[PDB]
Amino acid sequence: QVQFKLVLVGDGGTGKTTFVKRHLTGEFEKKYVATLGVEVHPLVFHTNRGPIKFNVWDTAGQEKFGGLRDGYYIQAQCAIIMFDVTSRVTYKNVPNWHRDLVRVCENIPIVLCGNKVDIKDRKVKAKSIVFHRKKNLQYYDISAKSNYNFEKPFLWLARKLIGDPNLEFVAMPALAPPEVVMDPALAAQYEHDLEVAQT
Ligand SMILES: Nc1nc2c(ncn2[C@@H]2O[C@H](COP(=O)(O)OP(=O)(O)O)[C@@H](O)[C@H]2O)c(=O)[nH]1
Ligand SMILES: [Mg+2]
Repeated sequence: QVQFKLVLVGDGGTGKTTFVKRHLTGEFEKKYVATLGVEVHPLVFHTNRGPIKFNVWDTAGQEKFGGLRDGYYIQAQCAIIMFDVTSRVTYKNVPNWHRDLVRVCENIPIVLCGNKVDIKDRKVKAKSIVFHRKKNLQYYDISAKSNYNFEKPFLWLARKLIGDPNLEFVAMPALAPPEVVMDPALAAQYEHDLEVAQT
């Protein structure tokens, strides 16, 4: 089976667990790891070159005691660093999560995700999101609760992991029905703000 360990890191409360739980089978088939304080979610996606499985390591909350232990990271093949777009301090900590990540795994492909963009009073805007630009990463706005851009980080990762740019997902995974509707107005504005920042 084509399988990658994906570690999901970032400040406590950014919505890392809410995000991974959108993938319904991934939540139903998760495996708790005694030693490590971790739940590992098998997120399978179906691409035009066959199935791929992201084994997502979600923390049990230990990041809310200080940077989790070293074994959580080892043998990761890819990563998502999350922050919260309504809390600047979580954005300020990205370089730290990245430092730890690169300290234990080297140059694994890494997607940066700004979460909770369904929330109207957004604090960390496209213009201020520059970290991915310097450290060679991919950035996406997401809203875990509305499934907004859910597939994007995993499509970009699959593209990088497999070595292929035209790779598509042939079918969407079954996702938790949205708990908020992502405001189409807000989506358009954000997409416009990103395109502008990027030029
Ligand atoms: N509005 C909004 N709230 C969210 C989103 N994702 C998570 N949350 C809320 O943020 C809080 C922290 O979520 P959690 O998944 O436990 O974060 P973690 O500590 O990084 O695992 C919870 O109250 C979630 O309901 C989102 O996309 N939008
Ligand atoms: Mg969590």
